[PDB]
Amino acid sequence: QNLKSTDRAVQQMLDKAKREGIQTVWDRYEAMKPQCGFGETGLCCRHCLQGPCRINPFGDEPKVGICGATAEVIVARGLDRSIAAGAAGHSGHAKHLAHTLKKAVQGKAASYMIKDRTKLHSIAKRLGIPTEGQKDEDIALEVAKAALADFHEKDTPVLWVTTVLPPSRVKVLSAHGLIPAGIDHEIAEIMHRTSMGCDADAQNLLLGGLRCSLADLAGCYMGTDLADILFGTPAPVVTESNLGVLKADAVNVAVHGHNPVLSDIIVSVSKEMENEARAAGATGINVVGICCTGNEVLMRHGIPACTHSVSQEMAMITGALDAMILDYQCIQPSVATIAECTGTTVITTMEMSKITGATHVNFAEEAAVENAKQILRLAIDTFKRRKGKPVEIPNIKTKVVAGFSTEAIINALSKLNANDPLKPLIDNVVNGNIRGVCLFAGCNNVKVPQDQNFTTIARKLLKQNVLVVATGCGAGALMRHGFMDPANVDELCGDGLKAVLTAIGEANGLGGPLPPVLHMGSCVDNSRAVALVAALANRLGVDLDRLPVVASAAEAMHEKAVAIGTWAVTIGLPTHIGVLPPITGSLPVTQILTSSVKDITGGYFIVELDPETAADKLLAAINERRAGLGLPW
Amino acid sequence: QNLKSTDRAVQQMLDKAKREGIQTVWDRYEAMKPQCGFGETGLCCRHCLQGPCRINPFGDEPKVGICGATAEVIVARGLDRSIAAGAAGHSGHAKHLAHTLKKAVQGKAASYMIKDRTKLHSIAKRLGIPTEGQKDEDIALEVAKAALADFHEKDTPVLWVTTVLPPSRVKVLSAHGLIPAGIDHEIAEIMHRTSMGCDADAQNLLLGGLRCSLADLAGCYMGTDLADILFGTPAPVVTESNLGVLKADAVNVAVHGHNPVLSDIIVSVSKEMENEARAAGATGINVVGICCTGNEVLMRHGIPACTHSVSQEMAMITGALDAMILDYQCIQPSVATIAECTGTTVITTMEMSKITGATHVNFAEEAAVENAKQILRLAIDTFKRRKGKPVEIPNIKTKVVAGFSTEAIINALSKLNANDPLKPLIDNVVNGNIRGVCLFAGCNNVKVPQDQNFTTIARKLLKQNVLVVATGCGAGALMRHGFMDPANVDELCGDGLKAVLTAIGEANGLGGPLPPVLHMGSCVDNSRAVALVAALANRLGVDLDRLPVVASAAEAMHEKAVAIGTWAVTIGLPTHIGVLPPITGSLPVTQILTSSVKDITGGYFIVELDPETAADKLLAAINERRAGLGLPW
Ligand code: SF4
Ligand code: SF4
Ligand code: FES
Ligand code: FES
Ligand SMILES: [Fe+3]
Ligand SMILES: [Fe+3]
Repeated sequence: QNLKSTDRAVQQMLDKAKREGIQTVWDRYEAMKPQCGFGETGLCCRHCLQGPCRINPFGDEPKVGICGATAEVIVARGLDRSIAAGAAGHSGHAKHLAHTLKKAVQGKAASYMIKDRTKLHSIAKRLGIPTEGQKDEDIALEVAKAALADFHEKDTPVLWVTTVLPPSRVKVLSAHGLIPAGIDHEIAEIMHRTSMGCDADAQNLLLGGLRCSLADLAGCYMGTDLADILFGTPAPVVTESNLGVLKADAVNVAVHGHNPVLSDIIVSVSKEMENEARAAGATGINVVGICCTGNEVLMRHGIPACTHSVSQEMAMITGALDAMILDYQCIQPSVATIAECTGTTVITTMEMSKITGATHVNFAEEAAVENAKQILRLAIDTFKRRKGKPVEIPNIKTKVVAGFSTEAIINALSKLNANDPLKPLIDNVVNGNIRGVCLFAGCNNVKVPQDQNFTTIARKLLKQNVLVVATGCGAGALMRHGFMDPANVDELCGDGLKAVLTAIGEANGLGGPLPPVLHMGSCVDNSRAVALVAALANRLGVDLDRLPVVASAAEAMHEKAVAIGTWAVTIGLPTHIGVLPPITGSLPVTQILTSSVKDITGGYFIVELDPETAADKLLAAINERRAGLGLPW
Repeated sequence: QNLKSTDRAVQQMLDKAKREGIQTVWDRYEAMKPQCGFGETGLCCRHCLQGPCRINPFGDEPKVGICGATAEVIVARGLDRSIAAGAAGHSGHAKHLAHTLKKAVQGKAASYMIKDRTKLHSIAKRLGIPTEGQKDEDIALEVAKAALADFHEKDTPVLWVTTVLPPSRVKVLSAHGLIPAGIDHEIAEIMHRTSMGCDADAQNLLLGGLRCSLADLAGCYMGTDLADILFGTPAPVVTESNLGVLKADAVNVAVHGHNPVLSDIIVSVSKEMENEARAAGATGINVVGICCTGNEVLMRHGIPACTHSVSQEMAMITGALDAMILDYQCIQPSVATIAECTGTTVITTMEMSKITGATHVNFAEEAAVENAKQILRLAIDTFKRRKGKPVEIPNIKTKVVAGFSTEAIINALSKLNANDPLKPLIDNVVNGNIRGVCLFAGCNNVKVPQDQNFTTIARKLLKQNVLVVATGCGAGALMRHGFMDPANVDELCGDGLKAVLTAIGEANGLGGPLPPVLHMGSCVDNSRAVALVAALANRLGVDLDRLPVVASAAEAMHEKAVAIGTWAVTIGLPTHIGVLPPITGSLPVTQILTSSVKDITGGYFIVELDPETAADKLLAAINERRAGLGLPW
């Protein structure tokens, strides 16, 4: 089971699933082998009813699609649709939050409120919305209206792109036609241009994809901004992760999916229902996180993370998961059938994300508290049904320090330099104590032994003094292996990085260092890394493609991760992907994405499946940036 | 070559292409056989980087996707994405026109103007925009703003759905949650809900698809409305079709693609350049149509149609096509390589639709006339390059009577009953002279011998007194085989239908009948058929699912045709599709689309690849509706 996952708790539950005959994601993967090579390489098109069309990677016919579409066109169109799909998921997430904020300040959803007034005013200022002499509710109404306006064409471009990157970066992007006109406008344009008999030039198609990736960035940044207004900006917090956070004697409730509009209320309501849970024989309600919505409540409330991504089914195999509360994205639909075996009540809540065989409880922001109590009462009932049933919770957990929003990072640094908080970080990049920065992002993928790329790459980079930040299920992988526990700084970190983490921590009164990896939040919170990198660029007077900053989607899976990787390239970063995207069937497309895009945006993809080699390539990219700034490396 | 196309002119050019070694769409199809059965049946998913996933239609594993997605989910998600892609193509088309109208009345594009003031005021009235005491330019600005507003969420639903169907139909759709909130909003929601780990319930997915299909309907109806304002509402016109409309001694210029914003200006400018063409040794500029934009200029100006859809490459094989002017959609990208063999200058004009190897001339509405002259001068240069080169134009053409907008049909009927124009049509349905109405729509498809389904089905229905209307490349197929020539009424039409066509024609002063099939225009102009059917429903006080009206996408190909077929079902029509959509791998999905959707919308798909059988099934559907109204059949 070590071929399947490097997580020991997951290995234990894989053994239980095997002896119980419960099929898992790894079993479904094995049954799919060998996978179709046309799809793997990108050389398949089903964009019209003359297909399916395929192209042999090598050899004889077929060499071209029925309509004449070349390998270049087919590969680029498929990639563009993935970017648009990722942007759409983030469109749905951010748009949800914008509607929630609007309703809240219109008096239509009293369970929600302006929790971070400071962030509200700073967003309004960034967007040009006047605040002096205005009621907070009116400022927030204007912010929500501005958010919704960025989904369509108007007399301004998407402000959640143009106001969040430095002017010089916006100028480079505008010169290449890459600034999005509206989030849903670009998604639709992608679907149009990639439909049969439309765009058929690889460079033109890929430029469209870069522009749609910025629409995805806008949705991410909008999601983070709105969630911080509504639920609070994260600050440092200490919690735990892995399956050992489940408690046999409690009602265990997992929040899984994406949006804090749902998971944040579940957290607060669960506290008010503790007595009702005790009357049912439990110690209380133990809310635990899966995937991004788990990250959201971990960052803001210290809710412990149960598991992530590929291993999500294993939480159910323990026998102790009384409910799994879902909204949308990254939920394996197998959970609905596994629940019949394990006793778990799987509950969907969003109209556009149902699963056959799961119970559906419409969640309306307007009735959030009452909907949450209905959901949690189903969980309590389920806990009662397992009275006296043995459970197998692996007694395995790590300590996790998290909550490093960009505001929190700036505040931590300000303890070393109050009025120039970014300077201590830059000073230590210059003197070599920090070699550079690497953002780990994205998913696990069943093709890769779970977490193996993230931990292998992270270990090499940390020993070379790289400051490592992480989001999403990359943060999940690193947290579940101790990379967010400051007790592991000595073992993991190079001397220079240890010195800096220690200096910052001691200045924040910790008597100890910051953790080896800084958790910057959920996948939309990749936007927080953008805010940090843009702030550094602005402080230095250079563009992002001159900074020693890289990204790694080391085990990528979802269309959202392709979108994120593409905007990382578009804003100027060397961006590693540790699984093969469906591009290898076209050398011209691969050459654009890994090489000639450098001349457009300064960023580029690094496709590398071997993690030791990927680490060397990321270090080379960092050191090339250092040399470009005239620094030793 | 009779296995390839039933069009004799196409057969002749296929022989020429063969002896010249020029590969065609039919050759590329042969090279693709056998096509992938997983894709054919819909049992393939590439929505994340764990794939490609496939499911065996029958037998052993794989039985389920890696994430747990069932065959039902995989099939429904693939279908939904096709609907969204079709809606997007129509979003791009209608949105283009909305921006053109706005610019025109803001003084930013003087080549464009309000040509149909009557239609402008009637659209404004339908939308609730006040006209009394208002300048036309201001009414048009408000109409264009309303069009653009329907792309996103607002305090009203999509008005180009809710104001174009009868209230009772809107009520049925609203009761099932099917009214779209915004055109691009629904496209994005589809891409979100079908992404990995989101919607995983076939019924829920398919309801989303029906709603997105209404977003497609809105884009179609918006496109027709705006094009009629800008370029005039069609009225009856007489022209010709097939390759014999090319003229060896003229500069032959094909307009190909979709939007009249481009093709309409080319038509007018070409007239002003006749002398400049004569100086180059030509008789003039002979503009001819391919595909929908050809239909647009045929309907409004009587421009002859050269060819359509699958046989588009054959226009170039003649050696006489000096230019092919493209905008977007349904253009085989092979045209760019064939042009090097044939001498044709292929010219793209839209930023989001380029083809490697073609010349690109940006077309800006703001400079339309100057851009058109640049394009036409490239064509003149090309004509000069072929001085003394022999050409092979098949001397094959048909006579085509067309221009039957819904306004024109109502006007024709009003000659029999001035103040109740629909009543003569209803009277003849009741007395059996008209059995029912069938709309032929959509593409040719290389899998089907070109035109064979359209003509086989049409012949049977016409002999059974069905009133036949047609759009797009269904109109193209029927026109190229004489179905729009009134001289063929005696041969093709049953006695009752002949009587009605004759009575209407004689009342319109023709001394002869209307043609056997009424050409209602381009693919967006399927919306004209909706207007006619809705007007009949309103006049009768019944919903559309009680009327003896059916549709047939007899040779469907494009994602747009899937979208159209789906909204035909959603508005209440029995809808035949003559090629297999990728649904057969899920019996539950097939059963919803062909049977249980009847209980939701009253419409349903009829999947039938044998055209004689399809005709019998369409007649049965018509006659079942007649029986439901208490009529003999
Ligand atoms: S769009 Fe072209 S390559 Fe794709 S399925 Fe249709 S004919 Fe084949
Ligand atoms: S979404 Fe599910 S079925 Fe589709 S490729 Fe990914 S794992 Fe396979
Ligand atoms: S041929 Fe396998 S993905 Fe299409
Ligand atoms: S396996 Fe052939 S279409 Fe995917
Ligand atoms: Fe996520
Ligand atoms: Fe068309």
